[PDB]
Amino acid sequence: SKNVVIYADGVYDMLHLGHMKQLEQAKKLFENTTLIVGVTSDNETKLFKGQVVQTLEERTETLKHIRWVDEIISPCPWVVTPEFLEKYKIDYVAHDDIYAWLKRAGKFKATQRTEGVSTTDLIVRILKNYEDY
Amino acid sequence: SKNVVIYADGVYDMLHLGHMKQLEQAKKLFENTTLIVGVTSDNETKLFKGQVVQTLEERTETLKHIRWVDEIISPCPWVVTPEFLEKYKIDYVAHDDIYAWLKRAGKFKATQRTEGVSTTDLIVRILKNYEDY
Repeated sequence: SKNVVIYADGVYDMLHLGHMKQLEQAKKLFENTTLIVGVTSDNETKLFKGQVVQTLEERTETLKHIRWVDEIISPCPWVVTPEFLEKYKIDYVAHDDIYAWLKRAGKFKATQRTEGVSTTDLIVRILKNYEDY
Repeated sequence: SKNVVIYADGVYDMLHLGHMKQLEQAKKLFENTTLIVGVTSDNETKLFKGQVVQTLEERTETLKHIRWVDEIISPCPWVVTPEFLEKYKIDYVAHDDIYAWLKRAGKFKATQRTEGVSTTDLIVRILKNYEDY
């Protein structure tokens, strides 16, 4: 089977098991893939989505340790465009409307979120060692 | 060059860039390696070292996403023994005395800790958005 180029993007702040599982899923959409992961810039993430703890360089350096990740675009564009897919020979965008044209072009593949595994969820666990009273 | 079997162990609670860099370093001690990573049990970690947020299954499941990791022993023994090295054909233990016999046997390879990159360090960063007054 031929090699398929998958693109996934996101903030990847405080990388946790939920991100990893999602990346794994994108990487395994087909038998043979190249998973390209895009990491959103600090300025655009804060302006359009919300607060970010780690810088772009930090969020990017952590992602290179993840085994499913074959290439990283950092910073990636805030909006994915058809030109952007042509430039990187992307066959599918893996995400969890704005992606309407992606589905019309047959280039959309869904992946799932895992609740309860987040980095902040672990702090909540730490805090519960401390009875209110 | 021949394949070299490296063993590293630890708690790997709230896996962060510091762990990843250390695993990367163990994995790259030689040109061709198999990196085996041992994950300490909950009971023994809490009794002998200190508190642990994530269960053994959680800490282990996160490590399988790390690209440097070739095999995992979970739970690993709290104390590494010469029999344990013979059983898994381990050529070197990569760690950052108790390891005296390891150095006498030529089976010790040092790896470095990275300060400031820990998961708790990120919470401290979050908290500083909030002026004391």
